Amino acid sequence: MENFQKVEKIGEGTYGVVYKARNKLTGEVVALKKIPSTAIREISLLKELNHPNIVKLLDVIHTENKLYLVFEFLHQDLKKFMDASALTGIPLPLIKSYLFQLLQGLAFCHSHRVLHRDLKPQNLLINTEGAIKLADFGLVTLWYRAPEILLGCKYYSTAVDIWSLGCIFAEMVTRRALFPGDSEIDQLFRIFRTLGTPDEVVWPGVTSMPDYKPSFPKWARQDFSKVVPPLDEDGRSLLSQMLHYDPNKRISAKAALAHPFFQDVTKPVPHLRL
Ligand SMILES: NC1=NC(=O)C(C2CCNC(=O)C3=NC(Br)=C[C@H]32)=N1
Repeated sequence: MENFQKVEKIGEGTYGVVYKARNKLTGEVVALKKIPSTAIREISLLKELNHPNIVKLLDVIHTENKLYLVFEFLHQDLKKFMDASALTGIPLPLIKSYLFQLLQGLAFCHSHRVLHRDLKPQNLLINTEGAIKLADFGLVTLWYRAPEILLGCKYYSTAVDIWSLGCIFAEMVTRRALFPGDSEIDQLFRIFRTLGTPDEVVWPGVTSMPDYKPSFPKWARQDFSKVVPPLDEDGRSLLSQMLHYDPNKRISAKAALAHPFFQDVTKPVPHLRL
């Protein structure tokens, strides 16, 4: 630990604060996160989870009741990049490359029985080479929370990550959060108001979910062409499948990678102001 120089606070992760540091010895620039014995094994399983689209966990330093996670340093996160392009908009070719990379990253996690659980623009990091990576794997914002989680599902699947990514995809396209809920019920009702209140017809077993209530107002599904205009039909087709109420009907990361939408995917480079 005495081997690091805090450079500046580059944010506050969900489980602790994150700083930019200079390895006092090797001089390398990294990201330090100031954070049970089960979670110590837990996060050591992460050290082996390496992929081009997953922020590298360089090291773990457990010391005097303080847990420190050393990560590879990426200057910008997606939330900050979306604000900076909020007037012009991220070019579609770039939106497509990012989604593709993230789906590749998710596909890798999910094939290893690892879920993210808390995907959001803030935990997605980008670099000048046009790459995007997943950061902050869960072990206050509900905008990207899948409906089965909101309805009390304790043993939810990897599909929750597809839901969250579908929400981020739609946000990159419209430059407005899809379902900006301010409460558990506001979030759920915002989803219901747009995709229609779920029932036994579209989601078998929903009415048996822990927090489901027959008293939920019954809204109808809205025109989907009104949800993410002016996204093309290939993209709208893919988003609709990522936003399916039924977690087992929801498109998988691997399968998503085979959708015609990525037929012309490329790897353009952003224009960051670091
Ligand atoms: N919420 C977050 N949980 C995290 O672990 C991070 C990191 C760590 C990965 N490496 C970096 O360089 C980072 N840059 C920025 Br910005 C944030 C982060 N954020």
